[PDB]
Amino acid sequence: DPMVSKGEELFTGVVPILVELDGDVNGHKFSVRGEGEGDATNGKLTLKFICTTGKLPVPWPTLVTTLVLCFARYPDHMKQHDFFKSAMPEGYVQERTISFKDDGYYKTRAEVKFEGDTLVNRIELKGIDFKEDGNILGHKLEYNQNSHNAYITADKQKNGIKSNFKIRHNVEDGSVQLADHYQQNTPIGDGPVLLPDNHYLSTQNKLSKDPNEKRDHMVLLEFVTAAGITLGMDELYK
Repeated sequence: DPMVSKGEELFTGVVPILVELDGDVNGHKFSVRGEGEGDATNGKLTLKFICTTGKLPVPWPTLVTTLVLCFARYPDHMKQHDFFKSAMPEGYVQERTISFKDDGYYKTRAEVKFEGDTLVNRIELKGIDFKEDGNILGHKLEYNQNSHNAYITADKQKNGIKSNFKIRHNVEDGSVQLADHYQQNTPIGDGPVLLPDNHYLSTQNKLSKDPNEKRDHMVLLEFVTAAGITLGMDELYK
């Protein structure tokens, strides 16, 4: 019963996901709604995102990180380091600044929590100080997303975690557009959470299109795995 289950127990199987993003950039108010499911046993996300307002005013890849780290696959010997599931069901706030080098920034604030059986990610995004003919507002980014590692550290005083990492967006002119992410997460509720030792999350990501979809949209297949703490295991094979 997802209404009474707690923490990692809510993630033993496939969980429906709903993503709602409200955004504002360069005079364009836009909304994205995503639906699909996640499975923390293999780290798999299958999600389809639709811009319900019309054309998306930024490239889809630039929104991937904003659009559910509770579905990361944490190895057994790292289960004590999984802050994201520990905060469930009441959830966590995830806040970022995403600075596009030589261009503008996104400010994002999201709440990730269970509503019934569904894991919901609701985001407010503002875009600030973009170039009208830069790589973002000019739609000059390739439709793909590289694999990344994002290092997670605890912030005990704030009862949460932080991460800073760089996303590399391929540009149509053969260059790379860097997106520097600073991130904070804090529990919504007062129940104790797991505060992790340093580690990282490893991603992978396939972007595609639904050949029957007329709206501006993104189909995403994404796998997320926690890693980096292995010494105790490695010692077993010496």
